[PDB]
Amino acid sequence: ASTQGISEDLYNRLVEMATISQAAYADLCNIPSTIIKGEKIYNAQTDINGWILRDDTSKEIITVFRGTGSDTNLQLDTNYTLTPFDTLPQCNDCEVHGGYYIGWISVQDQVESLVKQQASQYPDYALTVTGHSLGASMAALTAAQLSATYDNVRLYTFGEPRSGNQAFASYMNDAFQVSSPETTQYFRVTHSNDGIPNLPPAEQGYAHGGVEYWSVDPYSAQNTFVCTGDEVQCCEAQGGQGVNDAHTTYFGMTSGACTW
Ligand SMILES: *[C@@H]1O[C@H](CO)[C@@H](O[C@@H]2O[C@H](CO)[C@@H](O[C@@H]3O[C@H](CO)[C@@H](O)[C@H](O[C@H]4O[C@H](CO)[C@@H](O)[C@H](O)[C@@H]4O[C@H]4O[C@H](CO)[C@@H](O)[C@H](O)[C@@H]4O)[C@@H]3O)[C@H](O)[C@H]2NC(C)=O)[C@H](O)[C@H]1NC(C)=O
Repeated sequence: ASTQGISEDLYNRLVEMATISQAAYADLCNIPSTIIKGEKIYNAQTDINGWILRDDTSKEIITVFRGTGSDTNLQLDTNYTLTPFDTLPQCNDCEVHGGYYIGWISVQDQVESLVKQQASQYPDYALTVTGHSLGASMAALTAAQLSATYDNVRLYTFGEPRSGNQAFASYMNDAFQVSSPETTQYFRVTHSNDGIPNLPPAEQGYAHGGVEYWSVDPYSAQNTFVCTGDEVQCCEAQGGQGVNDAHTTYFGMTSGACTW
């Protein structure tokens, strides 16, 4: 099921997180002045790049992951082997994208250490996780893990692949109160005919979770649909193939462009 239009406040929030996600491809160029840039999350073997950030105006600790910026990352993006989410064994029968799992395990210890330190210094701040493309699925896996320790986790993804199986989607839907858009803490943002939310195919055992926020052109609050349930609709009905122009440009911002 679907409805058309979101609040300006929600729209501006999605745009803000899309900006951070797209700036992650260029050392967080031109992000708002209200954000303090913390430690760089990095592993050389997987070439996973991200940052922990803090916004004292919105009272959030933000973890952002860069999507693919190297052939090393591409090797992760294109590994569709499902694997048990063994870092979070309380996620029963949960399996995740095998490449993104390899990325996640390479940075888990650093991510968890940084979040723990910052949350201890700022205990009433929300914990927000975000990213685009590969970074979106890194954000999904990270948010799943964090949700088991912290009660105030929010996830904003852009052009997110199917990150795992239905068990994993269901775990995430429960953890992030996805059953109503009024309560959801998981905003799965899609754009027009972006091909990447169609991959890997559901036929290989993959599923999405979250409430889908489907941005149609010309982008605006009024032209963003809210898509709920597991019927084929919205981005996943458009037949987009792979990395197309819709994938690279969310709310008019192209990955790494730095013209915002
Ligand atoms: C795509 O993603 C998926 C999911 O993330 C990856 O699949 C996992 O891959 C790992 C690594 O191969 C695999 O782990 C093996 O499990 C076996 C048990 O079933 C182990 O026997 C095996 O041990 C060998 O490799 C380890 C190093 O990886 C060594 O520590 C160990 O000593 C063993 O070493 C022998 O074999 C290796 C490999 O032939 C050889 O190099 C050594 O010299 C020695 O002969 C692994 O631990 C998991 O089973 C996979 N999970 C699933 C669900 O399939 C996959 O690897 C990703 N693709 C890429 C390219 O990274």
